[PDB]
Amino acid sequence: HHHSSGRENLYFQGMHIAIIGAAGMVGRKLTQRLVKDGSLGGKPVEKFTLIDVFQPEAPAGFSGAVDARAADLSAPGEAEKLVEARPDVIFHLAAIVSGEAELDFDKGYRINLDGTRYLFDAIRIANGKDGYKPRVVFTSSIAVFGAPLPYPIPDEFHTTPLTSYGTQKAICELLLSDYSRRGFFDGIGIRLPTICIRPGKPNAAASGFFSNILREPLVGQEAVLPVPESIRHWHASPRSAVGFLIHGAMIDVEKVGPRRNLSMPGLSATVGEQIEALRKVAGEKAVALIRREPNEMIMRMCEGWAPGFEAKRARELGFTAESSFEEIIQVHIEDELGGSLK
Amino acid sequence: HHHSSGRENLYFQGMHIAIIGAAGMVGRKLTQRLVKDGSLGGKPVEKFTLIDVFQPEAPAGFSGAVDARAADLSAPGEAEKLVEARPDVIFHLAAIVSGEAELDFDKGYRINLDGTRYLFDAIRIANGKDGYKPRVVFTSSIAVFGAPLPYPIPDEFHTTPLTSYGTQKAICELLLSDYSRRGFFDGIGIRLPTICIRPGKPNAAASGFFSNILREPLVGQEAVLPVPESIRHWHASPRSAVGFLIHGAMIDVEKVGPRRNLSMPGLSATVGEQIEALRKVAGEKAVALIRREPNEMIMRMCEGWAPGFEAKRARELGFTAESSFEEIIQVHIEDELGGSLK
Repeated sequence: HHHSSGRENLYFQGMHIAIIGAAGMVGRKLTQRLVKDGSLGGKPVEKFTLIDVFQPEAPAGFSGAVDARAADLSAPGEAEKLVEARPDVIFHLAAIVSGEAELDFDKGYRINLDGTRYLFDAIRIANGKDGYKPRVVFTSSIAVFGAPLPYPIPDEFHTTPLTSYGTQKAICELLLSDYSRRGFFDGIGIRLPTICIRPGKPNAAASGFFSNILREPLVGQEAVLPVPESIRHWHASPRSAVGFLIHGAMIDVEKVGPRRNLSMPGLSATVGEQIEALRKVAGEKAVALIRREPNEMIMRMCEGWAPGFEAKRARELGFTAESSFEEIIQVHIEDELGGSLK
Repeated sequence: HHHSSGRENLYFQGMHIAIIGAAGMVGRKLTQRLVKDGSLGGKPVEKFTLIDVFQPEAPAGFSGAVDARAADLSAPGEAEKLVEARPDVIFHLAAIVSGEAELDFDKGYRINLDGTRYLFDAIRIANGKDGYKPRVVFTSSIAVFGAPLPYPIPDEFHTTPLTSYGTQKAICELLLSDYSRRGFFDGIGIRLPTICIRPGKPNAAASGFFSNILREPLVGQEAVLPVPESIRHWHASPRSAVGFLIHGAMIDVEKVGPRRNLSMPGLSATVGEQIEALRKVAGEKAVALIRREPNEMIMRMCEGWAPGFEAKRARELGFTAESSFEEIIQVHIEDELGGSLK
């Protein structure tokens, strides 16, 4: 045909998405969501570059270009190699976890700070060469905050982390805002809450109990509760975490303004409230699977875990998360357990 | 003699002080004060290592060891060379100024961030080798803050700098707290206010007028005022700036706690208030030397200059500064003009 009466295409030109830390729980779920959605929001996903220290799997049901490989962003030339592929959106999710960063000073700074700096500089240099200006969505963390902390923590509260991991994230945030301001890329920092319920198997992190006391009982398994019911912490589901990333990739950076690092919404809840939600949703017999076995070493660490945030700016900007533990538990049942406890 | 009835020595063993940025206005005045005092507070100063990109002068009236040389902390091996000399106290004052850092992305990050990181890592490595654990007093800046800012700015207000210089300082602050926590050195970050009155000659920085409109009239010279009287900014004298450094070198780090970066006291004042102080102290004829010549480019920048701070923690910890512009002007007359306008 010859006659058109206005815009015709559903879609713009396709886009290339890169995910660093693609083999982690968040990265895999992000990849899966992007495949399912097909586009972001009006650009079809034409290619994934998927990088992690552990080999990422090519996503099932995706028919576009895939470059999935095991690589360390901190290693010589790797940042440049990614940037030469000119991805339109870069999700930077990779980090060595706090427990590891605390025990290995060098490794944490190398992977969590230097690797990020190398990526940011490779982008900067390409921006200078040919105007390359990608969307960069970086996962920061509530670990950027350190005690003493008010409850709730306001948007303007300073970052005084008491871990090297939190320090590394806080520095990456500052670099992200400065490079964004100077126009090298369009950066958005996403400060993830604790992910609850974390799917899979009990991870040895002192804080694993926040998920263990729900995840295991929901499948008829026992779990240890090492702390008292009054302990208060700040949470969002894996679904929500992924939602933050999708939203951050498309948000108008002019609405965000120069303060590009955002405290995400989530839920402040006590351990007692988690258990009551488990009782309501899964029943007395599930709650009965929780073994109260005090551990004074974990209890001492509760002081340094953030109680909760106002998240005012992020909510105004359209980020959303769960508002009850019943919701968190429902998300887990729907997303991990096939919608049924049988 | 043979009999002692208690402690006898005024002084402990001598100490070695290093000053990086020693040839700058603050560094030279710091050196001079330390020579005059003779000790800190009970350790005689036995040696100065004085380093700056411009050759520092050996201080007059000092009889101890002097190692004064032109060097760049960011250059290969320089950080290690300083640390091999094992100074007891390190005053890290060096930086390329914001105007330069903004126009030269690479140079600012190299000198203001990387050089500091190299120093901190050289100390860390020595701490691992032989327990070397110096006092490190770092000059940060109110440049770590960026608009929109409340007046006054509370101690817990986040660092969202809108310059690369402020970004570099904010990152150095975070590194300083983390290395201090991990026990590599005893770090204290000193966030300097604007120095007023800055001695010498009009510096071309857009903000030079804050000093120019007092300094020049006090010696019968004209000065341009490019902004309206309502403009509000946050100031301390050179004497006070030096006082912060002396205090920071000796303060009990346990009283400071893990948040090692401190907003200094100072004075919030309008331009009108500066002029009224000049009128009171120097008279109508001095005020008459100020030429009101609006400059819309400087005026636009006033928005991004910090109005004033609470400085609650720093005042509780014994840091002090001027509380009126009459005091600031009196300090300038005493310290720069021989106590007299003739």
